[PDB]
Amino acid sequence: TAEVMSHVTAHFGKTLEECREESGLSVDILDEFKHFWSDDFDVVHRELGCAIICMSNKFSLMDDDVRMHHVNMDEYIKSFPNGQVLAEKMVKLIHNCEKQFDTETDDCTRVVKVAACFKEDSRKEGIAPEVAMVEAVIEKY
Ligand SMILES: CCCCC/C=C\C=C\CCCCCCCO
Ligand SMILES: [Mg+2]
Ligand SMILES: [Mg+2]
Ligand SMILES: [Mg+2]
Repeated sequence: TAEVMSHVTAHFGKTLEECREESGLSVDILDEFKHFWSDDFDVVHRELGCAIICMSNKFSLMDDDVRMHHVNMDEYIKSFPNGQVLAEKMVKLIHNCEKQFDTETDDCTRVVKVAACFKEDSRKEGIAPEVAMVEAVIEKY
């Protein structure tokens, strides 16, 4: 659900600032991670793929093939209030998007394509949160 997705986003997003230098993700590309969910943000830059890699690796959320670690992602989602209702669905969506971009050889570009797929399928499945919702949860943990 959208509230669980806003807790995952708010928490995950905390690692954005420490990942900027190494990914090249200028503040003019993405200022706050929460804006990932805006209608006016295009999830397209290779730099943001590189940043998502950096962020993920902080929480062990990707495996050594630079794809989602399913078990660690399940446990991470379940660590939020009401996480059990999202954990299976979100792992399924990400992994279906992963399958669509398996032929992309550049890991950064691949990850940003997967992320744009995941945003669109989240919107489609009615689990994409509003930016206001992520902001409402930003001070937690
Ligand atoms: C992965 C943490 C989830 C945070 C939710 C909001 C936005 C981020 C979506 C990241 C897309 C999934 C990246 C890993 C799949 C690429 O192989
Ligand atoms: Mg770099
Ligand atoms: Mg709107
Ligand atoms: Mg690792």
